[PDB]
Amino acid sequence: DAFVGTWKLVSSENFDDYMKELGVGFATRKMGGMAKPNCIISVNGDVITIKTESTLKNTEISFILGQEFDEVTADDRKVKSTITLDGGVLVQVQKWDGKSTTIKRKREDDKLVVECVMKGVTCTRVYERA
Ligand SMILES: COc1c(C)c(C)c2onc(C)c2c1C/C=C(\C)CCC(=O)O
Repeated sequence: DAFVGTWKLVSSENFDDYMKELGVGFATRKMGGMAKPNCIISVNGDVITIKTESTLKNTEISFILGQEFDEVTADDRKVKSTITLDGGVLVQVQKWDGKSTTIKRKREDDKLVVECVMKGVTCTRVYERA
């Protein structure tokens, strides 16, 4: 939709703090810190797919809005995820071991803006069309 496309990461603020707050260890945080992934968003019928591609790590989810799904995250957490569309924002929550984190994806001007929150840490990552 407004989201459909191939998106390249162009900026990131506070991602190391976000990963630390999730409990990611040094080696895995090193792999994520300077990565500049592509995010490929597609839709078919009821199913939305978000691919994340980077040199040292690829991930993929496919989901239906409002339907919980199991997810293995890039840092190897086993989480329960639910994604909804609220005011044009794709809102994802991951729940595991009594914790939660949110990942909100929105379109702003030429940007796909992704806000990631864990506790008091907020990370902002911006992608632009490849
Ligand atoms: C790049 O992918 C990685 C990697 C490589 C590492 C090590 C990671 O460790 N923890 C996480 C989480 C993580 C991610 C996904 C990034 C996000 C969900 C941020 C929002 C976005 O930009 O989609």
